[PDB]
Amino acid sequence: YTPQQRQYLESFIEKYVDKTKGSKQYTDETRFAHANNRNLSSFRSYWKEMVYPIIAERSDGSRMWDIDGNEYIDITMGFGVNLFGHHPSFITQTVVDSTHSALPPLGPMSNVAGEVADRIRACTGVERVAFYNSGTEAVMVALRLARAATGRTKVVVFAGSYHGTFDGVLGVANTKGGAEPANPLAPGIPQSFMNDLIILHYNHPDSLDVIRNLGNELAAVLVEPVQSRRPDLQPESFLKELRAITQQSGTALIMDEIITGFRIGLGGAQEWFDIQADLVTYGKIIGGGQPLGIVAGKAEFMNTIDGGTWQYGDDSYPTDEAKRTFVAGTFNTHPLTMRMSLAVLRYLQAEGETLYERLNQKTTYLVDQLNSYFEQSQVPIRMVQFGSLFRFVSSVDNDLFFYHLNYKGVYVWEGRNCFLSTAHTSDDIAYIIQAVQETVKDLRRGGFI
Amino acid sequence: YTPQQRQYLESFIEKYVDKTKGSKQYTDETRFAHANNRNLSSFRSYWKEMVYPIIAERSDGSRMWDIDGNEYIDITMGFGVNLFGHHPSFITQTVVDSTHSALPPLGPMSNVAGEVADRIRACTGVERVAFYNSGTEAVMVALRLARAATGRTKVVVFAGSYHGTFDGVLGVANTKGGAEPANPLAPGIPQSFMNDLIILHYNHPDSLDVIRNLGNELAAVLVEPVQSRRPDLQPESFLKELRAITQQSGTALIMDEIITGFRIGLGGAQEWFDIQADLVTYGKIIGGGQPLGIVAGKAEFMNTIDGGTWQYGDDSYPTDEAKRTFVAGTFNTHPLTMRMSLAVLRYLQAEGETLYERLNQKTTYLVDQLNSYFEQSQVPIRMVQFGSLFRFVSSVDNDLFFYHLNYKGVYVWEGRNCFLSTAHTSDDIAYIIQAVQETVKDLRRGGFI
Ligand SMILES: *Cc1c(COP(=O)(O)O)cnc(C)c1O
Ligand SMILES: *Cc1c(COP(=O)(O)O)cnc(C)c1O
Repeated sequence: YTPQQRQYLESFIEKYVDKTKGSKQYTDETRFAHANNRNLSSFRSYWKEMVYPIIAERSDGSRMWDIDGNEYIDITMGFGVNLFGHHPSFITQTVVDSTHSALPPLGPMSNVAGEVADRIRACTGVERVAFYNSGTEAVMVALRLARAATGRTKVVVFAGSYHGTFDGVLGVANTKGGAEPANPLAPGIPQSFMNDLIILHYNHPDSLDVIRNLGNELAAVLVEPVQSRRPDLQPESFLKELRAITQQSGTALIMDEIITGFRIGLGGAQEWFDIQADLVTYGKIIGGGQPLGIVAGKAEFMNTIDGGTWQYGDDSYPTDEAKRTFVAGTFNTHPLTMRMSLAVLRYLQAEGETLYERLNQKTTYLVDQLNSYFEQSQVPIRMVQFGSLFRFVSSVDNDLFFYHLNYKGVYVWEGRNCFLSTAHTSDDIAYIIQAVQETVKDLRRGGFI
Repeated sequence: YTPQQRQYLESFIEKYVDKTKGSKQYTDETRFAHANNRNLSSFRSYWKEMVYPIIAERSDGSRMWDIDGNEYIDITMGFGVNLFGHHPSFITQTVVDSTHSALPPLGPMSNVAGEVADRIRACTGVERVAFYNSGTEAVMVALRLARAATGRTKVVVFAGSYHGTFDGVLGVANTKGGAEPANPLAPGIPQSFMNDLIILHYNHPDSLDVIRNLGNELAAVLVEPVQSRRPDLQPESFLKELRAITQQSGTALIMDEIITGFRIGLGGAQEWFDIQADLVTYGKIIGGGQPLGIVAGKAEFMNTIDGGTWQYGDDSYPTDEAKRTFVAGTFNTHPLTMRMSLAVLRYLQAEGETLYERLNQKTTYLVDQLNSYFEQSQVPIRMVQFGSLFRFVSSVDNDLFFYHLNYKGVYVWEGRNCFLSTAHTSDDIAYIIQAVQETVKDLRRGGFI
């Protein structure tokens, strides 16, 4: 740092820590007892004094309040969960109803999950629907179903995708590239968990050749249709060709829609690109704020959950029993979660396409205004977008930029996926725009352009 | 079947189906759209007309009502989640509080997880606590932490244990026993996920020899201290030796307390056997009815989550950073879940040891009564027990026996782990005994002894 930059940083740190001193003290006091990876976010030794997560006390609509009483316009929105803002009326009413109703328990099967599955079919075109406890679990199950249905083991995923924390997806590409096995992402992940994993470049044509030439050996291609980390990469022709290749080879095309599902539109990315996957994973929005992961798709693959359907009154039996895999789960189809998922689906189906048109348009406005400002002021920042997911792209110190946004009342978690919600008003969008402009001005004054 | 047995079975199926015809119809009408392995429970082609799960509509205390309006004394209790029965007052109050408080959102870190971790440390003696979304996730993380801390890969589990649905624990012992690699439990689980897994006999003294002769090669021994499947096997000496062995070899002892934790007593199986593991997994009870899985244990192993603890005001830093692994999770430390967990811990800590003494004594009474009845009536059935967990062991057709119990209004899920709760009354226990005795008398009269 130049002296001018050092002087600015020291003054900013003092004001930042004073504003969020309670989050700092809570983090330091609980760090040992409560082990959490997020207590390392953007750690650097020379500014370790402002390296701590923001601790929340309250939320409502587009707003979050921290334990220092600071108010934020929230563009984290529960990592993408809170499409409708915090505590939408129909979610709150669902919880209120559950306190008065002698809610059925875990143990017996759910009396609501059937209608949830029906409405997911109506919204998305999937054939069969299964319920688990996180997006991570849903991805793990989806891979198992593809392998069980096909009798194969090898799976392709794309570099820069995120698919949860199942060890079988936690790899990085081989030194030699191609169809060679992955290496572990981190300590504690054994090489054996990488032997059936292949990581390829997304939207590189030669990846389509590797997959084509791998052919009948691949149990699945697992794709994040729009990768959250690069919202602007929307490779329709790559995805359509991937669909044609895997269909011909009998390989499961698994689309990870844990973010794009129920966000870009009611039918998710499948509907946006008009591509029907074999298996899809859903999560985040679809639980209504409750934890949820879903695997859904074509019977040819989903039959490995129950061995396939059959009827009463005849001699039918599960015809896919020889390919049925092992699945389970204590908290599957939780009674409150199923009622919240039902409330989300009821609301989305009643509100119709205009909900998404208005929300996507509101995000396009935010992205367009900021990109014009960056161009007008010659700032090396750019907004990228897919629907109501958006991100900042910059060569300025990203960590320093986001500390300013958070300081100015715009809450951005460390992973930096940003979302608008149906609860974000015109006033809120203007506030975000102003906070970004003041941040550019401040960093310019500090010598950080 | 003899004609006596055949006619009895035909009559039983007719009355069973008539009593639960709504659950049959709901299962039939939702089977395709809602894919769920539990729909295959106790399938046999010759009695398929009564093959369907019970669909629940209501619950309260020790009771559950199905969608036909039939009332049950529930001894499934959420697969062991519901230590206090359904809707204990302090849990309902937590849900009520959450609807009028503007709960903090997902996104920012939790303002309550510190106290939850502190109380778990006070209850169990663990040093550090981390929160994930299912017991399955907790076990998967715990294995990763042990592998990261030790730099080793191979893990021992014991046959007949259950540790969730992470593919890395879903194996059967090698056809040659001993220290050979496991094989997949089911289709869809690749052999690569088995190569770092070893499956040994539980409580056989030679299993400790095989572990001994493996030396420093094991990242961990994962043990279900009492296996849910065999509650009577409580091998204290075997566990004490297993602790001493792994301690000397620097191998992680991971105790899976997802069932025994907070059930046998406040400190779990660790407190019952007076053994301190390196890592422990909790789940089920500790979420208060919300989904939850926890990995906790000694800093030497838990430090792989955040790199180890540090302080503001000095030059300290994460000192285990080279061994830090990868963990994440959208729904970690969910605001409602953390508050329910806090409510469970506060209630347990206030109520004290007599809560467990009464509940364990109640279960012992039920077990002793039934075993006395079986002995006096010369019936080949026995009860086994660990605390408030109990199971039936019988050479009589188990599925037929349990169809009778369910028909008589005692709810037993297909997995047959049974539980009492603090809500089971004197009337409830007597009705459970009566249902079992009538079941034996009906079966004897039908020719099934
Ligand atoms: C968040 C996410 C996951 C993992 O979901 P969890 O519920 O956090 O396990 C997987 N895939 C994608 C695309 C996601 O955005
Ligand atoms: C239920 C259970 C698990 C898995 O827990 P889920 O929350 O269902 O994933 C793991 N281990 C043991 C001992 C259990 O009883």
